[PDB]
Amino acid sequence: MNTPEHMTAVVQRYVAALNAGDLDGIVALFADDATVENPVGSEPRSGTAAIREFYANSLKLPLAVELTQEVRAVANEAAFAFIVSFEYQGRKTVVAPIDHFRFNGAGKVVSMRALFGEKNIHAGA
Amino acid sequence: MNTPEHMTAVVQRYVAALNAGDLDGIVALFADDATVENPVGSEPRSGTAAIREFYANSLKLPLAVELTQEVRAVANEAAFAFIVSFEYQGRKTVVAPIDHFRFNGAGKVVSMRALFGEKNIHAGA
Ligand SMILES: C[C@]12CCc3c(ccc4cc(O)ccc34)[C@@H]1CCC2=O
Ligand SMILES: C[C@]12CCc3c(ccc4cc(O)ccc34)[C@@H]1CCC2=O
Repeated sequence: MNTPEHMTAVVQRYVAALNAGDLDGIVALFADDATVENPVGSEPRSGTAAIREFYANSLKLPLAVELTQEVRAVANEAAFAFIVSFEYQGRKTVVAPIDHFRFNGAGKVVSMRALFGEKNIHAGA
Repeated sequence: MNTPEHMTAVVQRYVAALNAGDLDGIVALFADDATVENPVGSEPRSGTAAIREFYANSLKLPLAVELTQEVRAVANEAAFAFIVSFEYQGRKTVVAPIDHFRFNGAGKVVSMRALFGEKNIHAGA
């Protein structure tokens, strides 16, 4: 069972774990055979081990992530808009993706797809 | 192939046709075999006929559609956040979905899914 509020709670927990750099808190939100496709059009990482290495490498740089709009949640699915900022040696970068989570009966995320492209990667001078 | 610029333009075309009541301008965006699942979870309308029939009814009440954020486009896929305002019995309603379009090689829309739930429906006048 996945009510709109549980799915929203998971998204917030997710954003908070990213900010915290809590690698195990992120992975604990995924099902054992869950898939991650980040960004869309890339070979999908399947399972806990692959999911974990993916985030371990992403967390190499401290992230600052923010939800920019209400979470859309319906029928075991949720989609949200957010921003991920991080500096890279004087270079501040802001990525603006839209993620899509698919949940399972247990309330764990079974699929994650992060949709962003060159046009969503911003970052200054 | 599908460039970000194209996919983004299709979305902007879509929102315009929708604002104008331009049914055929919308049906033209899809492929002969395209599918629509609006909302996510409901039975998906397949093919131009079913898609036409679906949009013909949705348009019964003149819509005021607006893009609330930048389009996310990458690898034959695009997702965008927006609002659909209208009235029905003196009451104003604002639906805030996040759409997901998948394009074919020809640049046409083969799949569309609308993700919004009770939480994204506001009487916000
Ligand atoms: C990988 C990344 C850091 C994390 C991250 C990115 C893009 C989309 C994401 C979506 C997520 O749900 C979680 C993390 C990211 C950035 C792409 C460029 C970069 O440095
Ligand atoms: C169906 C609808 C009119 C059209 C519409 C809605 C919601 C999401 C949409 C997403 C689209 O991409 C195109 C049209 C709609 C409204 C839900 C309530 C309503 O009257």
